Amino acid sequence: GSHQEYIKKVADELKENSQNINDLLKEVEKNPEDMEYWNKIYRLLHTNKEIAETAGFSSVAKVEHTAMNLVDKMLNSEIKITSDLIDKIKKKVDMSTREIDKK
Repeated sequence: GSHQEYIKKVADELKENSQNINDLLKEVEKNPEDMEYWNKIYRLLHTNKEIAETAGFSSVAKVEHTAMNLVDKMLNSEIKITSDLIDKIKKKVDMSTREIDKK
């Protein structure tokens, strides 16, 4: 029905932005200090958090928020950018896409 179609449309938008994040992660891993990529990743996470909150994807929104907080610390030079930190970000992005699929 229309309610299922609405949720599918929202999920498609969230997935598209998550794929955009993953495309940027493939680049930034070859130059981790390149803040152009992290800024774009942050704004995509921020966009997805908003979409998810509006549509009732509460678990998605919480994971995006956790990932955003890490990227914000990186952008403000509050934490060192390491391979372990990038792995944590990838883990959260993967959990976000699993949560999208659950809806």
